[PDB]
Formats: sequence, structure tokens, C-alpha cells
Amino acid sequence: KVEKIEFAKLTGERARSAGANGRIGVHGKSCTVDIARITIDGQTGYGSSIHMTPEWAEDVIGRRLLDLFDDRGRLREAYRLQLEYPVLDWLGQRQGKPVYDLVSSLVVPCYDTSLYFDDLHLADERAAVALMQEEAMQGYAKGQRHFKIKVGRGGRHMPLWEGTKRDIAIVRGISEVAGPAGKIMIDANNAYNLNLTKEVLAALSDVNLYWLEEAFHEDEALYEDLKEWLGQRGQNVLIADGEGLASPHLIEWATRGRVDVLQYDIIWPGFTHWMELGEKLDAHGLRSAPHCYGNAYGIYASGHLSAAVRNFEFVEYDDITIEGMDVSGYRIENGEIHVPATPGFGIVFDDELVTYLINRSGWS
Amino acid sequence: LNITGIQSDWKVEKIEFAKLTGERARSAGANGRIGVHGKSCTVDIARITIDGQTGYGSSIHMTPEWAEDVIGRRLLDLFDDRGRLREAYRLQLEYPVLDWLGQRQGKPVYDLVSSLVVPCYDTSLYFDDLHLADERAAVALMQEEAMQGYAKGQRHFKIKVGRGGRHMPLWEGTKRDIAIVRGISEVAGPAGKIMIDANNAYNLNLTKEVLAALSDVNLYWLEEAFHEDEALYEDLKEWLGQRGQNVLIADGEGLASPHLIEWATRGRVDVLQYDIIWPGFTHWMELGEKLDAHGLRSAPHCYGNAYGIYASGHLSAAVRNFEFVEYDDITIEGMDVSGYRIENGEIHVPATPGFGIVFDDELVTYLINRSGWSEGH
Ligand SMILES: [Mg+2]
Ligand SMILES: [Mg+2]
Ligand SMILES: [Mg+2]
Ligand SMILES: [Mg+2]
Repeated sequence: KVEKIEFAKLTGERARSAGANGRIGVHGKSCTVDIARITIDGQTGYGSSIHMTPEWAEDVIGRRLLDLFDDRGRLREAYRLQLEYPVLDWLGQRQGKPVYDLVSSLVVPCYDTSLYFDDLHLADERAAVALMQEEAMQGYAKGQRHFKIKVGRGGRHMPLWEGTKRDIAIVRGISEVAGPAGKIMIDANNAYNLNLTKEVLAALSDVNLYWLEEAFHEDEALYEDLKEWLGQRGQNVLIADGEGLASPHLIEWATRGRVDVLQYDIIWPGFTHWMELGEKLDAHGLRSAPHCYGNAYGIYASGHLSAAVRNFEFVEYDDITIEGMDVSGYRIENGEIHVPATPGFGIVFDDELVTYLINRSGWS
Repeated sequence: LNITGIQSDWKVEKIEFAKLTGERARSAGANGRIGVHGKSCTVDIARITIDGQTGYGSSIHMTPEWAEDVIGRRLLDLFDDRGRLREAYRLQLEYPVLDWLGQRQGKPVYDLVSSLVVPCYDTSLYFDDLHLADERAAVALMQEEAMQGYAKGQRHFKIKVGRGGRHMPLWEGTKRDIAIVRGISEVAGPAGKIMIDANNAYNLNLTKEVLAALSDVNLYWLEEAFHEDEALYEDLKEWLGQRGQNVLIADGEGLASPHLIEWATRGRVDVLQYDIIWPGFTHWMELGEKLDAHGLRSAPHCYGNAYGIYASGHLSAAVRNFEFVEYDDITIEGMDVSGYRIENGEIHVPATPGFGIVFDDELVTYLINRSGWSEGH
């Protein structure tokens, strides 16, 4: 039986302040994670929690844990967003198993997602390249080998042609810092159209472009055309899409071969959702790369999830430090994240700090 | 609607389905995102029989098996406690049913839901110039197309732009967009409201470039510059304000953002363009009232379905901030729309029963029996 439910926001910081992206402004350095602490049968479990009010909590207390689940042992829709993470943790805690085992040493590819438009104050290309190269080198030093570069400078934040030229310079530049083995992804946050996309792609013929992410809002006809154009020129770049307010027909479009990599968020729709979705995508030969940005907890959940998903691509990694949330069990090495074999999600929350924050700025 | 006159005795006796075919006056070319649209048109139509009387209208998402389950239900059963057509029946039967009510009461639909004269615009200016290498030849052709509309009474024009997104190189395509828009503006004169529709082929900066290049022109609205985004539209609106450039932002056709109306109430989007067939007429009656309550404008999308033009006309009586009927000149066999006429940029809607469209009973019977289907007796 669910006995108690506690809630708290935890705070910390990104290792380096994130600049603008193709569509909006500076993302900054401050980070937060909403967490719930559940208690079932005397033992506590921790995890990401969203869409949960004290009123909502009131109406769950006393419900049999068994009642939270589906026939197929799949946490029920109504509970996922608010409790799927604390529950999974609590399960792992009780059975002393890591969630990836509950859902099956674990080693997962990851990439550095922290390369935003950090060069907008610079008139000189070389200064801008050196700056972005240096940011990439910073990730390399921490064990990153793969890099997702924000592009679309010309969409909103710089003049069109100038920003596009700058996009192409930064990506090449970073291509050189990374090495031949380094996978480069580019993410335009919808700031291109099809012909801009082709211009940028053609200019990057020599670069180890692994995938193109959100070039423009997903469109079956445009992506069909783009895949053909790419095929005709022998340029091997995957089409990635799916974060945010996605087209309701996106999965369908992927099954027809217009999109290769699906990027639904690791918190919304979340973990339980991704497990079922992951199965569907494997069956179609489609790839899974759960989006994660703005929530540090998501990085580590994505890690565990790869166990449940054959065609899992990468963990999306942003170097973040949240007070009270010990993630030292995880290590970055050679373009991969090593998930600890410890109980639950392998994350060690400081019970005292959380208890304080629960009283001060949360509820129970 | 006033449903007090409906007798409990009145039942759905028969539902029949046919596809009507026809042609637009001029073949439509590509738009910013896809290829040639062509000249061929169709309209899926149902004929419903209730209490021995028939009504006709657009019908989608209806199978024989669906209709089989409606036969024998009372007309009253199709309505809410609020006198609203139930959601489950709207796409399949709202048009046949509204037409029927009009036939029974001897009233046009606009009277049921309230000489009706509604602004319209000519939507037929597609990328018809893509075979012309020369910009001057392209401008001349597009002007010619606008004047064909003008000769038939159109005064306001919606111009497809976004040539550089896919079909032409980016820079050349955008130069061409601008020249085309100026050219048509010239032809339409000061009274002409000019609309531009990018079909999502621009980004924010391309949009700004085009708008600045067209500061001169009488631009009434900018439609689907890029896929709706609150942040980008907030920026665009503020940018237009500083320039004193009075152009409305229009969006909402196709698979729209679920938050679009929310963004509109916060002032990022001015004109809402949900389609006249899906989500449909009943939906629009309720939505229009909501948009009016927020001081927002309604311009139901209609393209690919001629029937929707006439529906849009009658809907206008139910919506205070109704902008325009989106007009495409189409002839559908067996669908007599001669009660309607275009004069001085307005569509005149007939005061005749139902939607005022006279279907060829015999032709429709033939199509129903040859290629369509029938349920009931
Ligand atoms: Mg992205
Ligand atoms: Mg997308
Ligand atoms: Mg449109
Ligand atoms: Mg739109």
C-alpha cells in the first residue's frame, strides 16, 4: 500500500551556461528537478514527478501498490507522469535490483548536447569557431566523443545568410576538434526550410553527420523529398524528430520511412510510455532517442531505458549538478555513460536535504 | 439551432452516399510544400431521408456500417440537451441534417443558426509560374490569373508564396514571391485586400525580409509563414508594431498546434483557420462564439472541397468576426450552385431552403447506385 507522498523541487546548475537556440533565447545555467518521495511498506523511493498536486496526492494514499499497475504489470496511465519514477525506484530498492534489470554491466552511448548559440556576441568567425571548438573540447575532456550542435542561427537571431554561413563554420570547426570517430548531430530547432536544409547539408558533405534533428516542423512530403535527395547524393544522415508538440502522425510517417529516429521526451510522455513505444519501434526497424533537456533526472532514466529498447540510440547528455542528488554512480567514458548496478535508478538522494526542502518549499 | 419543431415521430429512414466529381476553372499549381494540385475536384455527399423528405450535404468518415447503425433513430436523438448536434454525428451527417432542417422549415441555414452578403477572396493563385524562367513573364502570368478572378467579381486575392522553400532556389524563389505579390497588388488596386500564404515554407527572418520588401502593398494577412510557434509569432507581432506595418497573422489549417487558440488569446495570432469540413460546421458555430468573445477573427479554411465554400457563407451569420469565404471557382457535376453569385468581392448567398444548393436527384441516384451505397428504405 502507498503510505505517504512527499514533494520537493531540487535546484542546481548546468556546468556551462547555455545560449540561445534557433527559436528562442538564452537558456542559462540555473537547473531544477521536481522530485517525489513515496513510501510503501515502510521503504522510500525517489524520482522525477510532474503534474502532481497535494490534492492529487490525497487521493492516492492508501491505495494498494498492486492497484497502481496494469494487467501486464504496466503502471496505469493515470499514475505515470506523477509517480512512475518514484515507483520504479522503490521497486528496485525493494528487490535490490537496478531498474534496467527490472525492465530488461550496462553501458550506453551518449552525446554532448550543450553546444548552443554561444557565439552570438562575436563578429569574427574564427573567434566564434574557437569558442565553440573550446566548448566541444570541454566535453571531450569529460569523456564525450559525440556532439549535437545547435544550428539555425539565421532563423531568428542573426541575418539569414550570415547566420547560415556561421552555422556551417561552427559545425566544420567542431568536426575538427572531435576527431574522425566523433559523431556529429545538428539540431535546427525548426529554424530551416527544406532548401536551407539542403544547402547546409551539401556544405557539410565531408563531415561525420550522424543525424539531422528538427530541421523544420515535421512534414511527410518534405522529409520524403529530403530522404530522396540525400540518397541520390549518397549522403548518409538520419532524420530525427519528435520532441515538443509533435505531429500526431509522426510515428506513421516514420513507419513509411520518412523519419528514422523518434525523440519523444523521457519525462513526458515518460518512462513507462517509452517502454511500450520502444517495442513498437523496434518491430518497425525504427530507432529510439529519447529527448532530454531541462531535467537532469531524465539523463539517467534514459540510461536505464536502453535495456528495454533494442534500437536505442543515445542518452542526450547535459553536464548538470543538482544539490541533494548524488549521481556519482554514473561515469562518462569514451562516448558512453556507464550506469551503476546499484538498486533502483542508482541515484542517491540526500534524505536530509530533501526532507528540509519538502517542508520549506514542498508538501506531503 | 431551434429544435422545438422536431417531432419525435421523425426518424432517419435512409442514408445514401456518393462521390460527385468536377473541375476547377483553372488548374492549380504547386504551393510552398507540395506539387501541382491539378484541375480535378470531388465532393463526397450524403443524401439523408427523414419523414419522407431528403437533405443533401458533405459527408466524411462515414461507412455503410456506420450508417446502418443510425437508420431508425429519431432525429431528436442526434441532438444534445443544448440543442447541439452530437459530436458523434457531425462529420458524417451535420450537412445533410442542416440542409434537411432548412428544407423542412423552408428556411436557409443562415436563418436557422443566426439578403446575406459575405466577403470572399480568390484563393486560386498557386505557383503557376514555375515553368517561366523570367521574373517578368512570371509576374505577367500571375497578374493574368488575378484578372481572370477579377472578371468574375473577385476583388480580394490570396497569393501562394514560399517558392524558395522547395520548388525554386531559396534566394531566387523569394525574390520571385515578392515580385509576384507586388504585381498582383498593382492589378487588384487600392480596394483589393491581398493575403499571402507560405504553407510553412518560410522561417522568421525570411518572413521579415518578405514583409519589409512589401511595406508598400495592401497586405491584409500573412498565413502560415511557418508552423505556428508562440515565441516566433510574439517576435513577429512586436516587429510589425515597431514598423507600423498592419498585417494580421493567420493560422490553424491542417494538423494545428493544440495550443493555437491559447496563443491567439494572448495576442500572437489574429485569424483562426480551422477547416469548414473538419472539424466542421457545428464545431465552428461553437468555436466562432468563443473567438468572438476574445475579439479574435474567424476565417474557416476551405480547399479541396467545393461544398465548403457555400457552407462557409451560411456560417458567417453565426459568427460576428467572420472574415472571408475562401473561394475556389469549381464546377461539380450535379451540384447546382447558381443561387450563389460573386459581385464586388462578395458572395451573395440565396435565401432559399437549406444550403440553397440544388442537387441533381437523378444523377446522384445514379452515382449512389453505380459507385456509392445505400442504407435504409
Ligand atoms: Mg532538439
Ligand atoms: Mg519536430
Ligand atoms: Mg493556407
Ligand atoms: Mg499552421
